[PDB]
Amino acid sequence: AQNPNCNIMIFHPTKEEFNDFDKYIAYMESQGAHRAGLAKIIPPKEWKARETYDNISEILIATPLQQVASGRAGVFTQYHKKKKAMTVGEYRHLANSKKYQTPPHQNFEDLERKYWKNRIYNSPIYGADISGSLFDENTKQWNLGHLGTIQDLLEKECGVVIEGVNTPYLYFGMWKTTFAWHTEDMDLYSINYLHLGEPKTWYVVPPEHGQRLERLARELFPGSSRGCGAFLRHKVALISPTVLKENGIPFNRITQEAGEFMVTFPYGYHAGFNHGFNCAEAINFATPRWIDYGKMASQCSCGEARVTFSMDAFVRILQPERYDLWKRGQ
Ligand SMILES: Cn1nn[nH+]c1CC(=O)N[NH3+]
Ligand code: NI
Ligand code: NI
Ligand SMILES: [Zn+2]
Repeated sequence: AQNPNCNIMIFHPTKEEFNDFDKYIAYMESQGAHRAGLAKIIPPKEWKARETYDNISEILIATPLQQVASGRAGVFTQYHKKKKAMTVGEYRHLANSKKYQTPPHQNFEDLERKYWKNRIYNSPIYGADISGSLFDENTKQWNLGHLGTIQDLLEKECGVVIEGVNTPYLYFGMWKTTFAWHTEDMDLYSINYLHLGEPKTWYVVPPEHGQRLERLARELFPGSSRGCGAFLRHKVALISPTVLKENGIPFNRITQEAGEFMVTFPYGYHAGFNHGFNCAEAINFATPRWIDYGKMASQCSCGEARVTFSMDAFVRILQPERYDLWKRGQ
């Protein structure tokens, strides 16, 4: 078996290898990459996502979200408070202000220490789930707006045509903005490209051990667990690496820098934080190997995690017994 310790693998495709997206994901899996839950892909030196980022300041962030924490430093939840609209240029200036800017630090380890020590005491603002793309139309390789759609994958694999679409999203981050522990909707894959700015640190549990994280989360967030059998789908819970280690949860960590892709694999729980002002683009995707994960994916039906109407068909087709109850959630 490849990659038995479930380490995060890093890939360096050549420009020839970067032509066929699906073929390369399959190659990474052949080497055991999915066992970690997460992989890093560094693009060939000849590739570029777009010519410059000099003209992105007028993009609007319609609903910036202030991420307010409750709990303790290593075990906390966050809720999102809506703020007034601001442009990307306005947001950048805010992220760089004295109130929000990254503190002085020695290296990524020292900043990680400061994140986990002090996160709960601040409420950073972030731009999320902004439909759009910053890839140039003429970037032909690994353009996140041009990948096979999940609908088309389901049709190709299972024979039925369904409604829905699958487009990318933009994320604007600042120091301490946080992504809570979760898997993707329907336990899909994700791909994430860090366009511009400061890094993003990631934490990931191997898919084979996801239920260990779930069990710990039910112990650490008992009221939430009583409220919903799939509360992690609410995307509000954080557990620090120190608490994970104390509890024996297998995980790994890695820092993504601008110009790098990260791929999350089905049922790979992940969480993380931004080092400073940055912009990422992400989209969910499927492969044939996903179908079995989508059939088994847990669902939130308490109401709290509402999602894409594109997800309706996936539940309807892959999980017909659950459909009725889930549809009520939405
Ligand atoms: C969103 N996003 N963009 N880059 N990284 C992320 C975090 C994530 O949860 N991806 N699935
Ligand atoms: Ni396009
Ligand atoms: Ni994710
Ligand atoms: Zn729920």
